[PDB]
Amino acid sequence: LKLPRQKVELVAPPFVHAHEQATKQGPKIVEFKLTIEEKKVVIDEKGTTFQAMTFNGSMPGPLMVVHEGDYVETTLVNPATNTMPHNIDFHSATGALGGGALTLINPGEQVVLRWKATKTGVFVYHCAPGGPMIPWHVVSGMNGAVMVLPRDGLNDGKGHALKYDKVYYVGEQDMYVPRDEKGNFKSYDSPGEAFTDTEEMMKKLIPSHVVFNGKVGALTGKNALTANVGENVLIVHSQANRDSRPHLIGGHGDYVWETGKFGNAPEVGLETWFIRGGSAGAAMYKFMQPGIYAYVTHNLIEAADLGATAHFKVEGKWNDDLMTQVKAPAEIP
Amino acid sequence: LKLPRQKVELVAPPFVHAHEQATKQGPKIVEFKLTIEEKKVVIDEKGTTFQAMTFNGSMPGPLMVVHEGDYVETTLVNPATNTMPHNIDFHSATGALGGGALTLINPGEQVVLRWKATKTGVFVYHCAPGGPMIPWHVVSGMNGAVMVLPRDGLNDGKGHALKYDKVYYVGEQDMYVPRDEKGNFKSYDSPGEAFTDTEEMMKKLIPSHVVFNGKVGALTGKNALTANVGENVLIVHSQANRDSRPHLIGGHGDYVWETGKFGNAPEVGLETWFIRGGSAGAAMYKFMQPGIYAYVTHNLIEAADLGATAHFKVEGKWNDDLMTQVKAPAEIP
Amino acid sequence: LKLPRQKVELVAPPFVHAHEQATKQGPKIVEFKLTIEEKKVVIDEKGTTFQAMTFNGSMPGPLMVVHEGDYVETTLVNPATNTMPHNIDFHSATGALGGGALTLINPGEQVVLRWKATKTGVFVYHCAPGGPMIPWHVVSGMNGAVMVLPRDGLNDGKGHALKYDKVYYVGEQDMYVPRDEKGNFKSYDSPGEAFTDTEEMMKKLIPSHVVFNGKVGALTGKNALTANVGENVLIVHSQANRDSRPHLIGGHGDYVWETGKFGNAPEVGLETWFIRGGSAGAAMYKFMQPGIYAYVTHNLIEAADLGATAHFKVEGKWNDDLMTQVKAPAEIP
Ligand SMILES: OC[C@H]1O[C@](O)(CO)[C@@H](O)[C@@H]1O
Ligand SMILES: OC[C@H]1O[C@](O)(CO)[C@@H](O)[C@@H]1O
Ligand SMILES: OC[C@H]1O[C@](O)(CO)[C@@H](O)[C@@H]1O
Ligand SMILES: [Cu+2]
Ligand SMILES: [Cu+2]
Ligand SMILES: [Cu+2]
Ligand SMILES: [Cu+2]
Ligand SMILES: [Cu+2]
Ligand SMILES: [Cu+2]
Repeated sequence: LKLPRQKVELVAPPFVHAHEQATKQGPKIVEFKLTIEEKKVVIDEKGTTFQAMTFNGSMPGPLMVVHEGDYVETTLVNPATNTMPHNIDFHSATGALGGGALTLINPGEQVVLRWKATKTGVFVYHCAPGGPMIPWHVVSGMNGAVMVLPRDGLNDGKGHALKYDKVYYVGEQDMYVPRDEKGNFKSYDSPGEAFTDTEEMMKKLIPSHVVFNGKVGALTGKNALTANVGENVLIVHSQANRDSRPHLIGGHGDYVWETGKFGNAPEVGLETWFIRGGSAGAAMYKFMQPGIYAYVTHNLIEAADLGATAHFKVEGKWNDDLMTQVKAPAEIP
Repeated sequence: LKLPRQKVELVAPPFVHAHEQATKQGPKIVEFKLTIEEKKVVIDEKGTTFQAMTFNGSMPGPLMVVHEGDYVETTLVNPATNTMPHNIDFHSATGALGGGALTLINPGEQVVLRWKATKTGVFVYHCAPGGPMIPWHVVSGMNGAVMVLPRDGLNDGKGHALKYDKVYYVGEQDMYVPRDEKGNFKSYDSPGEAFTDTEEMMKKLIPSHVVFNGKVGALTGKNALTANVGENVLIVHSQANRDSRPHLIGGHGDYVWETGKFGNAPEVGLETWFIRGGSAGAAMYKFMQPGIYAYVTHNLIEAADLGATAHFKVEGKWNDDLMTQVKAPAEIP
Repeated sequence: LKLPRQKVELVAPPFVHAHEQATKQGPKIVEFKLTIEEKKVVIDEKGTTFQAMTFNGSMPGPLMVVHEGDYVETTLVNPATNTMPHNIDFHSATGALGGGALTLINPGEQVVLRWKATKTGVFVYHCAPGGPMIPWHVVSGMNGAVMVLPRDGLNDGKGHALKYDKVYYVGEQDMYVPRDEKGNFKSYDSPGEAFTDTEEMMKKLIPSHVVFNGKVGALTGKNALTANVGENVLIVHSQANRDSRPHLIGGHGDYVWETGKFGNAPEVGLETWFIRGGSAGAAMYKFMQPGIYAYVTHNLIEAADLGATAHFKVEGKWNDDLMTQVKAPAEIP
C-alpha cells in the first residue's frame, strides 16, 4: 500500500487530538499506538478502588480521528508488566471480528493491524479476548472510540455544513464492584483476584458505578468541560456494554446522530438521546447562555447517585429573552 | 417584554387543557401556575402507600401546551404545608439548568420564571433541587411535560397536515417502594422518613411499581381513555427517569415522534416505540376498530405485573375486512 | 372474501419459508397453521431445564412472510396434550387486541383468525391470555414474528431496490429460571408448578438466560448461520418482552430498520442497532470478508455469559485492502 503516512499524537479524554473536519487530503495511512495498562485506580470520592484495564492508561481509551477512506494502522502493545492477553476490535472495521482475531497479544508482545475506514461515524473500539473474558475486559475499562469523518466534514442532511468549534469525548463506563457482607465495596490485589466476584455481579446486570472519564466527578471542577456562548460543541458519547441516555441540562442536542453514523442525517432539537450499548453517538450544540450545565445520562439515579454527571462551565452574556427570573423567590401573598 | 398575556387553566392528566393546533396568533406570554403538593397516596389495588411529591397534586404533573416562540411564564408555588425545597427544570427551555437554577423555593415561597419556547416538541419538566435530591424528587412524582406546537400545527414531513381530534397525556412513573423482612411494602410517615430506604432501593435500579397517571389501573374502568372509529388520537408519553416502550395493543403508531421533537418528521406504522428516560415522545393513531385496547409499555412484566397498563374503550362499527374470526373455537377434528 | 388461497409450509427458525420479495401477485388469503406445544426443554450447555411454551415447537415461533394487502388466515391449534389456555396476538393486525380477543382456546380446541396485512415491516406475534398470564406465556417462549413485504420488495428510500440473497430470523428470548438456596437452577414438573417461583423472579426484571433460537449456542457449530462474500443477508431480530441491541461483530448493518417498519427508510452503516422490547427489526449486510462472525446483543455480559451469541461462518476470499495484519504478534523491541 503506497500511500503517505501520518502519525497522530493521541491525547487523553475528554480532549481529542487535533484534526481537520473538511480536508483536501486524500487517503493516507494514519498511524496510532495504543499501549495497554492494567492498573488499580480510585473510582469515587469515597476512595473505592477498582481493577482497571485500559488502552493508553485512560478510561475511556483515547478518541482516534480519521477520514473516510483512510487506512488506520494501529500498533497495539501489551507490555510484560501486564498479566493477561489482550486484543483490539474496531466497530469501524470490516473483518476478523473487527480486528480482534488478528490482534491477540500476550504480555511482552505487540501487533500491527491496519483497517480501511469505509464507514463514517463514531464507533466503539474495545478488547475482546474470547468467551467470558470479552465482557470482563470491556467493563474493566478496555474500550474507547474512533471517529471517521467525511472528507467534506459534517452536514445537516439538507446541504449545509455543520462545523464544530470544539469536540469532547465522553466515555461512559458501567462498573461492577462487589460488596462485602457488611456492605462495603471490596478491594482486590489483581484483576485475576477480582474476577470471580466481579463476574458473579456482572451477570446480575446492575452496575455499582456509572462514570464518565473513569471516575465520579472526573469532568467537574478544574476538569469541567468548557465553552463560550456562540460556540458549537460536538459531544461524542460512547458506551461499549450498556445503554445510556445523554442529556445536556439547560441545553439541547441541536444536531444529533444517536446511532452515530454520518451517512444518516442528524435529528434536530432533541432533549435526550440514546446511546445503544456497544456504540458511539454524537450531538452538537451551540451554546446560547452562560453558566453551569450538567451533562448526564438521564437515568437520574445513575447520574446523581452512581457517578454519571459531567459539567460544562460556559462564559458569555446572559440572554434575558431566552430565560429570565421575572420575580425572585418571595413569600406567597 | 410587551406582548399580550394569556392565562391557561391547567387540567389534570390524562386530559389536556384546550388549545389550538395551527394558530393565527403571534407570540404571547402564556401564564401557568403550578402548586407543589407533597402527599401520601395509594399506588396499587392492594393499598400500598407511597410518599409522593407532585406539581398540582397529580402524577404526572399537568401537560402545558404552547406554540413556538411563545414565552412561558410559570408561577411556581411551594406552600408552607410542604417540608422540602423544590424547583422546576424545563427540558424545553434554554439556560440555568432548564430553570432549576432560578426557581429553588423553600416552603412558604413562590417564584416566577419565564422562558422562550424556541424548540418544538413534547418535553419533560421536573424538579431538580440538587445532588441526590434530584432523582429522589423525580421518582417521587415531581415530573410532567410541556408541548410546544408549530404555529402551523403538526405535519407528516411530506407537506401534509396532521390534525388530532383529541390528545391524551400518559405520564409513566417508576416507583421504588421498599419491603420489610417478611416481604410486605413499607409505609412511611413523611417523605423524609422514606428517604433512606427509598434511596437504597433506587440505586439498585429496579422499580417496585411502574404506573401510568400515578396508580395501578388509573387509566382503566370509568377512567379508560376513549375514542371512536375514525378519530385521530395523539398520545403524549413521558418518562423523566427511565426508559419505556409504548405499544397500543390492537393498533399502531401511525405517526410517531419517539424522540418527541417536531422539527423531525414522524416515523410511520410502528408497532412499539421507545421513550428514552428523561424525555417525552408522541404517537398519533386513527382508530379503525371498536372495542377495548390496552396501551402498555411492552415489557409485559412491567405492564401486567408492575402497573403499566391503560385501556382505551373505542366505539364504532367492526370492520370484518381488517379482521375476522373465520371459525370460532371448536374441538380439533 | 373471494380471493385465491395459498398454503404456506412453515419452517423452523432461523430459516424462513420460501417467498417472493417483489411479486406480481395481487392479494391472496395466505393460510398458516400454528400448533401450540408446552414442553420441558434444555436451555444451556450445563443441562438447565426450562418449562417452555411454544408455537409449532420452536423458540421463537416460525417467521410468517406475506405481502402488503394479503389476508393472513391462521389456524391456531391447542392440542388436548397441553394444560393451559392460549391465544395469539399479531402486532401486524388491527383490532381485537391484535387477534388475542378472538383466539382464546382451551386444550382440545382450535380457532381460525384472519387479518388484513395493512402495515409493512417485521412484527412480533405472541400469546396473551390475559392479566399476569400475558408476560408469563411470552417469556416462556410463546412469541414469534411475521414479515409483511411491500409488493415491490424492499427499497433504500432513495428509489433503489434492496434485494436479499437470504434471510434469517433470530428470535431472542429472555428467560427467568429461579435458583435454589445453594444457587443451582431449579427444575419443575409442569409449567403450572414453575409459575410461582418464575413470576417472583420475573418481577425483579433480570433474566437468568438470554438466548437466540431457544438455547445457549443454538446458532453455532453445525447450526452456525452461513453466507458467502458478496451475499446480502437480511437478519430479522425480534424480542417480545425486553430490549436488545444487535451487532454483527466484524460487520455492520448496511441498511437497518431498527423499529422494523418498511414505510420508513432504513438507516445506513450502523455498528449496533436497537430492538425495542415488543418489536421486531431488520438489518441487511453484504458480506465482504470470509471467516467467523459473531452476532450478538451488545450487552456483552448477556452475549457471552447469559447466552446471546450466534455465529456466521462465511466463505470467500480475504480482502487485504479492507483489513490486514501488517505485523504478526512479536516481542516488543
Ligand atoms: O447527512 C447525511 C444525509 O444527507 C444526504 O446526503 C442529503 O440529504 C443524505 O443522502 C444522507 O442520508
Ligand atoms: O415534519 C418535519 C420535517 O418536515 C420537513 O419540514 C419537510 O420534509 C423537514 O424539513 C422536517 O424535518
Ligand atoms: O423506504 C421507504 C421510504 O422511501 C420513500 O418512499 C422515498 O423516500 C419514503 O416515502 C419512505 O419513507
Ligand atoms: Cu483486554
Ligand atoms: Cu463490540
Ligand atoms: Cu421537588
Ligand atoms: Cu432533566
Ligand atoms: Cu399461551
Ligand atoms: Cu404485544
